[PDB]
Amino acid sequence: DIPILRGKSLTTYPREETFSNYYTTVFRYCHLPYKRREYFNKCNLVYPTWDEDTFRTFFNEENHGNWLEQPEAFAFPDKIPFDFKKIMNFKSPYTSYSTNAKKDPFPPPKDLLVQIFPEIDEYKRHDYEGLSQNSRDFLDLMEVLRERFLSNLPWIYKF
Amino acid sequence: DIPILRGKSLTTYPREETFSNYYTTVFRYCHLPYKRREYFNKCNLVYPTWDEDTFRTFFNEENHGNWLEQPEAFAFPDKIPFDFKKIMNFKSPYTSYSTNAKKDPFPPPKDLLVQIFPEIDEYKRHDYEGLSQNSRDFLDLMEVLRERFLSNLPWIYKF
Repeated sequence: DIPILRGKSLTTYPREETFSNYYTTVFRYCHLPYKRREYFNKCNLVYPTWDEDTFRTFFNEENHGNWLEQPEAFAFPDKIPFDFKKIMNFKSPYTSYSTNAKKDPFPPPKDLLVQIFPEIDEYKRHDYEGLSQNSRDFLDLMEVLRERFLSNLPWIYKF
Repeated sequence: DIPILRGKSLTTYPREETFSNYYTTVFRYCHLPYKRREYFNKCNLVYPTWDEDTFRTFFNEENHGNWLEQPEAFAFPDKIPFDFKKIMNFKSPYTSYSTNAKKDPFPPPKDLLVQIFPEIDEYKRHDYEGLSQNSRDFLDLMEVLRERFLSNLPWIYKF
């Protein structure tokens, strides 16, 4: 039920032409050519699209379990075509073996993390079973978000 | 025939929707609002439209040789509605006979004057008479423009 973003309402999505006003004001602030079709209407520079058929069929490993490898592992990171991941995330798609995660000067401490949103830390010290399955998965999502948040926080303070 | 601003060619005057683009761009750049007709037509507030009768009669002072003072002298300066002059020139219409426009410490020297636009000195020593009345009157007009130009250029230079 929770919208990713809201205005005055708590469940639905904010008003369309108010967003048109938003994008108009902002692209006139940064002095850029706004065109409304090119953000509100559909482009064709889009993500992959599937059936039920191959989606269940090809991503099942046991139908292809004779193989030395299953493509779900490497070139499909979690059912994503790999360039459709990295190009849309503005990356040169040319490793298949992304190991940039250890590039972290000063990984932030969790004692600073557990200050804000500590109820999440309570929920996994609550009956972790007693919550719905999407709930604690979203909670771990939020913890990853808070980690990235504190990670990127010093430049936000810097500027 | 020559427009005060040429367009693509010398003879042609520029195109309108190009100026609509100009207004749209500069006004969303200079952060000023813009409703379109408000800069593409006559306002309600314009200079007065005259007749033939009084415009050839009230200003013809042979009709009014009777008078102690003639109307064009003070308040109709060279056939000019006076507040239409000062308010459209953004000048206070209540002082009304100001004389401080002559003030210029370091007035524009004639040497730097006669250097720029040097054909004026020529066209005076050329056929200053047997050309059009538009010719030598426009020469005097260019003398006015050049006088303003030198008299007000160093602020542009400073800025």
